[PDB]
Amino acid sequence: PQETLNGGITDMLTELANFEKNVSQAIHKYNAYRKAASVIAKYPHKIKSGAEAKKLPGVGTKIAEKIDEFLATGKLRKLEKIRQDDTSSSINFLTRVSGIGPSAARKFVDEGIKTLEDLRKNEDKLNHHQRIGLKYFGDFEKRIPREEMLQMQDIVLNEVKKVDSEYIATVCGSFRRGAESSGDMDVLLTHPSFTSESQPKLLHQVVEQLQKVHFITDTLSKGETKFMGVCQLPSKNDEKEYPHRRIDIRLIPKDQYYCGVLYFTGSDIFNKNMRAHALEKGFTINEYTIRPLGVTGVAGEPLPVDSEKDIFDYIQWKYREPKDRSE
DNA sequence: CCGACTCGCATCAGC
DNA sequence: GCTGATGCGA
DNA sequence: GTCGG
Ligand code: NA
Ligand code: NA
Ligand code: NA
Repeated sequence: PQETLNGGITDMLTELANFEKNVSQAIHKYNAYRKAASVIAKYPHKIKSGAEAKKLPGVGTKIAEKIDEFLATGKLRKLEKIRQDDTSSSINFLTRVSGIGPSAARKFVDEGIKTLEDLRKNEDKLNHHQRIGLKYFGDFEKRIPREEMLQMQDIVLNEVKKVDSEYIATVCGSFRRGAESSGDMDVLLTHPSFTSESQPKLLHQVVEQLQKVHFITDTLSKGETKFMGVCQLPSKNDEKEYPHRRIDIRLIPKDQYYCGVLYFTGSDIFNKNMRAHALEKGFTINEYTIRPLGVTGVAGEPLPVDSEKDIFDYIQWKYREPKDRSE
């Protein structure tokens, strides 16, 4: 459903969602507007009235009205007022820097810090994460074309294997489902030396390696199971430098790896469909395990999982390739 | 009418 | 010092 | 803001 179809309504709503998250700090209002704006992007019909829209799941009365004012006039008075509000402007913008959330942004704008220049004038009051968000502001808002991701995947599989032949790594996310474009790289790692009933240097030895070969240029966080940081593909000595990109590497107990792979892969709507369908078939699925729901509602022990396919067998579902996992 | 709408890591509040 | 809260991102 | 117990 193209941008000309019902794009104007959707940008409105998303603009409204941003301000609820960034200025009002009303995360559920943020997720509301988003939810409305998303189902609206599904509807294959240039919407003609708020009434029409209200028939959808997630469009309530108040949004129906906003669409009504949008449709009649071309704009929403609330947005325009918000659009040219100084503090709201600067607050909403500053959150675009990774590491600055609405609380930090609101604090910066309190003491006059409103623009990247202001941030740059004040490395002092920026934690480590925020400086990397500043540093890579432009690079981080860029998407990653699939061939770059495919290239990045080469480096990650090669060096991980080179650290140990026992590691298992899967780039998940949209990419794994076939998407011609991604916004970050989501690596799921595991070893046979790591069960849920069990070493605390398994992730550091892969992180280190990828810094030795100068793939990982920066670090936002690293612990015993999650690394978040920056990487960038090597340039041609003549051809321009690639933009730095965000990467996440996550260590998972091998007895839960294929559970996490499915979850960190499958689309949102797919994942609900399956945890909708798993319950009616008597099992419960979270990111970690699959447990059988006993008669009176009580979940039992987690059952073996050793493939993605396995989990479909438990719930009586044909395995679906990640490419066909849109919903 | 009224509550619902996950978690590992950095960092701060408080002891 | 250490525990727990809160922010952030995802 | 929206849904629903
Ligand atoms: Na952001
Ligand atoms: Na941010
Ligand atoms: Na933010």
